[PDB]
Amino acid sequence: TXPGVTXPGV
Amino acid sequence: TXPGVTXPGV
Amino acid sequence: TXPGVTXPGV
Amino acid sequence: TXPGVTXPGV
DNA sequence: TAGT
DNA sequence: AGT
DNA sequence: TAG
DNA sequence: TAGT
DNA sequence: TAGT
DNA sequence: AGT
DNA sequence: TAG
DNA sequence: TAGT
Repeated sequence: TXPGVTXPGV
Repeated sequence: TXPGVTXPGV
Repeated sequence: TXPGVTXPGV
Repeated sequence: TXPGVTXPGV
């Protein structure tokens, strides 16, 4: 996720 | 930092 | 730091 | 001393 | 007293 | 002086 | 009473 | 935010 | 450096 | 850590 | 070469 | 599978 907590997605 | 981006500190 | 130049940390 | 713990002296 |  |  |  |  |  |  |  |  995020970053942070990529995306999703990418 | 955070986490993220601990604290600081700890 | 150190001392000298505490820790880090403490 | 040092610095630290200048020189001495200077 | 000097002088990180 | 030495996130 | 930092050295 | 810390602790010679 | 410690510490999602 | 966060199909 | 995250912060 | 993915991409601070």
